[PDB]
Amino acid sequence: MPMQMFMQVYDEIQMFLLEELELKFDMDPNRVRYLRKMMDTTCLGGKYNRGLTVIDVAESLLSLSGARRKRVLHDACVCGWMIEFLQAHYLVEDDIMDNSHPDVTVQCAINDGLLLKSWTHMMAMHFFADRPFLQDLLCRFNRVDYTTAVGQLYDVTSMFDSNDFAEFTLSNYKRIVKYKTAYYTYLLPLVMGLIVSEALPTVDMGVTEELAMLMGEYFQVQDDVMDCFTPPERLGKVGTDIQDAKCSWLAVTFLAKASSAQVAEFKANYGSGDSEKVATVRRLYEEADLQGDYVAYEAAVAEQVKELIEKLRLCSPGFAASVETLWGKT
Amino acid sequence: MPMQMFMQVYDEIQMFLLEELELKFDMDPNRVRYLRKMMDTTCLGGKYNRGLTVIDVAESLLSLSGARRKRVLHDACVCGWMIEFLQAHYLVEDDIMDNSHPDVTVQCAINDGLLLKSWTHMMAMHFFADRPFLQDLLCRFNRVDYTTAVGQLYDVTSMFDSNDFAEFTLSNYKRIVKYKTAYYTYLLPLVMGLIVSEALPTVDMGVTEELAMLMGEYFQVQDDVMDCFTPPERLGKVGTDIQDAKCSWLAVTFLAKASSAQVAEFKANYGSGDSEKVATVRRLYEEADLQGDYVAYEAAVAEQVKELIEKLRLCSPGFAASVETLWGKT
Ligand code: NA
Ligand code: NA
Repeated sequence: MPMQMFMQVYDEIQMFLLEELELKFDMDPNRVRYLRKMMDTTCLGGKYNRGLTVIDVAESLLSLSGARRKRVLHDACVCGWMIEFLQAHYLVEDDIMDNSHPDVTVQCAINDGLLLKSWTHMMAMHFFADRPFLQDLLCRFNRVDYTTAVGQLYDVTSMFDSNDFAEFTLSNYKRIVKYKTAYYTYLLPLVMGLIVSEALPTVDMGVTEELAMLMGEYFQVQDDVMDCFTPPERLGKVGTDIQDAKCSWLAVTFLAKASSAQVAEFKANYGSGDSEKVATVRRLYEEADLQGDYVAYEAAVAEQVKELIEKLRLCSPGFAASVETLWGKT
Repeated sequence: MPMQMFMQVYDEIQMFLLEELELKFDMDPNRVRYLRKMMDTTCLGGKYNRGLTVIDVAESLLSLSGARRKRVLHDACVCGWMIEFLQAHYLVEDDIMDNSHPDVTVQCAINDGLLLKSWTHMMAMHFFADRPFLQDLLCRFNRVDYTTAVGQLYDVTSMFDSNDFAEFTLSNYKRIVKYKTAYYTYLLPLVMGLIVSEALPTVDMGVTEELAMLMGEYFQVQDDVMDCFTPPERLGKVGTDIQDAKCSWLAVTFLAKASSAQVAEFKANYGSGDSEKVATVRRLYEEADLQGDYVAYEAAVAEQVKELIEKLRLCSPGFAASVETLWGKT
């Protein structure tokens, strides 16, 4: 029922957006169909974990506070699609960076990026035009989107000096994860589920914010290890962090426990496309027992997670229910 | 006094934004300075016509409706910087399209584009946190930004079929100008000057919208002709519309009055980098007396402009004052 509902509201949002273009923005049918396909292609086909989390939070809060039900849930669905569309926007932006007379496909990818983000505003202004929370929703949403762009800057410049391994530390790794991933993937759906459920000021936000960061950290450490050690046809992509000299959990953990000569061997081989240099890096990570340390690190985070939901439940018990479901996904 | 005031508020907005990053988003000094320079580089150095227009409207409405003065004017200044930053955002987006291992400059240009847009939200949420109009301001602003991205799509795809000269018509040329340029360059500063001056529901918006479109059309026709006929060191750039096969005023006007063989000669030579093909196009435009028709066309638009402000003044006389100043710039 959650997914079947989420997908129906998608059709509803899509038809409003495309009818709006045709009726209020003078769009020809050829371009409407082109945008219907681009929307389908960029917004559909993931797991919808961010979007469904809004619904899950919402349903858990109408069970522990008729017509308010179906409206809060519909609101929840539109909120989840705002996050999915924002996610679509970020993935188009990432594609432009690596994909490369006016190049009309790059022009259209830029244009797609702008439209996907504006669509989050358009669907909110329409479907929440009459809700008292529209303005708070907008600001919290805009602020989390800013946070993400700030975290993208931290990430993309982690190996340089904005006009290098000094920023390859664990606290900075956590800064990158917090801003680039945790705020919009974990905190934002939780917060939107509370906004549409009217229950915003009823929760310890500090513990909530703390839990979102920790879950994103757990998720990203596993992600970093799989990028390096899960082979492509099992990972789903070609893992590229070593070539791209990412500030990954493996890299910052290796630097803390490597010998001087090893660090020199790591520094000489990192950030290179050459297959033996990447293999040398994997060899070093292996010999440092990083996949051993991976298990322990996640365990400790899980304990902080498995224990931090309980504070949250002392004053907001239904919230804590969905936060555990979100955590079970991670 | 307007510009001296506009520039002071810039310093005020910049320091809030950069202190916010340092204090609330964990930013290191090296990156703060990097972003201070990027902001300076992208937002400063134009003519500030959009931004000052907000001030001009505001001052004209406190003269025909002490403490409300200096606050409405400050609000006006922040509104003008929102539009200048949005303009900065669009120019970075355009640069990415033509400017072209992870390419860190293209990554940073994408990132710059996102930050410039988020900054318009951040400065509004801060400086207007307590104004009753924040939510209306946001929505009208978001909607005009959507309009612009819709007009960019119209523009970039005017010579193809989104998955060709049929869309080279005058009504479609006006659609492109309306969405891509007029709404954010002419209508948006007028509307924001009214919002901060509380005078929104006091004006005939239809005549206002009609005037903004017409002024943008006037401005863009002149722009199109200069792109083709003003030599570079006098224009400021290398005019490129013929190579880029733009749906320009010259092109759609030439197609209406060319002979069959000429249209074939135009169609064979348009959208090419080769210098003689571009010269052949300029030769055709010349022999069709397009710079003759240019003068008459602008004259007729000017008459529609020079006459449409008067309707507006019958019910909103102070508004009409600034609209004439904006028109005098064009
Ligand atoms: Na998701
Ligand atoms: Na301007």
